[PDB]
Amino acid sequence: LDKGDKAPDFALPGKTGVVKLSDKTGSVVYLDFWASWCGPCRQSFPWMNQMQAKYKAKGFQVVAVNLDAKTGDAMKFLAQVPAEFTVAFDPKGQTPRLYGVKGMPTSFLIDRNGKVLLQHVGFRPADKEALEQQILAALGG
Amino acid sequence: DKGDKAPDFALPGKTGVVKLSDKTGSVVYLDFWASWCGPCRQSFPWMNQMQAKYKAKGFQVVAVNLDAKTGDAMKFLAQVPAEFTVAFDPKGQTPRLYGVKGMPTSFLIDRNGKVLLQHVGFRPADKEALEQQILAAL
Amino acid sequence: KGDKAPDFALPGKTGVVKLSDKTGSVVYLDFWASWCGPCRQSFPWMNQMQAKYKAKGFQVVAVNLDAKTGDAMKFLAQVPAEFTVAFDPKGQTPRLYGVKGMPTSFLIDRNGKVLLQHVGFRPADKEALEQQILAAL
Amino acid sequence: SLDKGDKAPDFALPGKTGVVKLSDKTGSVVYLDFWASWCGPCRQSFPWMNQMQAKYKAKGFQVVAVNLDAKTGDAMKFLAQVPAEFTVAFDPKGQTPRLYGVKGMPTSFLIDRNGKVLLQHVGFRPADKEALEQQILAALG
Repeated sequence: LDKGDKAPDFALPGKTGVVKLSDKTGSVVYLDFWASWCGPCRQSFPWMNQMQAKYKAKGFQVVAVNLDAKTGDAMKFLAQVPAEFTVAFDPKGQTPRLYGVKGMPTSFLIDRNGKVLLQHVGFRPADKEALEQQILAALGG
Repeated sequence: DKGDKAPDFALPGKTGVVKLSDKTGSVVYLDFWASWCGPCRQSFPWMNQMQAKYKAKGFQVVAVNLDAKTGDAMKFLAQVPAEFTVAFDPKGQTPRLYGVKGMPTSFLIDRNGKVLLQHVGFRPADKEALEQQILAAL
Repeated sequence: KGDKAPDFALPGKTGVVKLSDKTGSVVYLDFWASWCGPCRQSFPWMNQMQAKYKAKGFQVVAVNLDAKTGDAMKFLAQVPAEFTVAFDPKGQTPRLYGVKGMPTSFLIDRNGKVLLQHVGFRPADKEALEQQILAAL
Repeated sequence: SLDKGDKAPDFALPGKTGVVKLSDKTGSVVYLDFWASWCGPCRQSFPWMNQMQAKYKAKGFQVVAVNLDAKTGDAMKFLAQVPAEFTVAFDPKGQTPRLYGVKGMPTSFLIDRNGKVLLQHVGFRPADKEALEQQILAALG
């Protein structure tokens, strides 16, 4: 996918029911691909929680697609780590291929129209400032 | 899980394609590591000693990197020498296959390609234990 | 020209790279290396091309031939490459393709046969090459 | 994959004059090079190998350069413009480099008088010349 292309839609199981990218149309979406064994994911979660609470009123949603072989293991992770945003489970790892994911983690910022604005590989504290800047811009400043 | 068949894989290596199936007949210490994983700073020099010490008897270390950015992996290898086979799996295909739930994680595999153990983490106290497991496998 | 380009399975930056997967698309197979000066030019150019004709089915495959990948990474870390990259330190593919010089590029057609074998890279090549590319599209 | 101390695999390859066998060099310290006409660094390594050969031949030193060009004819073209005052062998099938665990082009080996590997050197750059000659000098006593 290139900036501007439409983010492929999907329907994945959630903790509550089903999670569909399409249902998030209208809101800037921070789509994240993570797994419980990925150390950087332990740092990105507190931050994603921060962004979600800070920008949810402006029509912003974090959608975190988990890629653990067993959702049970991800549930363990979530039992210890707060995730105050939508979480989807893709045990077969079907969506990351659709998105051309090439690293773990990898996140995508999708605009209110459902088009890709950016693809971010990996996560380190130094990524927070630039990423929030991108979020803020997509929300209509 | 001790006894299952270790999933096969084909990952890019530093000088070709790395396949677990190419190590059949040898004891294999399969390691999952990453630059962002601190314990790997200790595991590597140790894996270098083990690989050298038991190579003659049919022992082979295969260290699968899980860095999202290879640049970070190379940076790490530039500092921490790895005198053993290294493979790259940024997409996380193999850790998903092996059910990796923590880091680092290693698997000791017998000559018949079957799991002998799964070891999560790495601390000085693990070295003797693991080396005994290696010795036992040989 | 018209022969048929030999396939291969080389390690990539994020998986295995196989010329066979680029079927149906025009392929600009390029053999480069960090020690190859003309490559610092061919790259920015290949980026422009890949972007410009990718919509019409243009695919650039740059096979690196550095003996030390560290050297290749060092290069790619300075000279961004918006296209598929493969590494062949052992130099297996250049042997299959009879590479006689560097840099050397092979423009291939959707039928993966070979339309062109180009050696070297100088500013005066870009035009003709882009032309040969456009013609292939 | 050879280790220092391991016996260097023998071979019999065609040469310009006749056949070339590593075993005919037993007793001499050998600098075994794996090169090809398309490999840039080889244009720098050849003048240096010519220098080492002239400087140490009297001590029982020999450079053996196994060519890996697809067609020996192309190698012959290279040799027509680049002096090679040492033994040259041609391995168009590329059988020997695999036997030696060659992982880069070029790659060279220093072999002691007993036919055992002293070192494996990958690539070639002017910065390599000094350390390489020190190794050669040592092997020659």
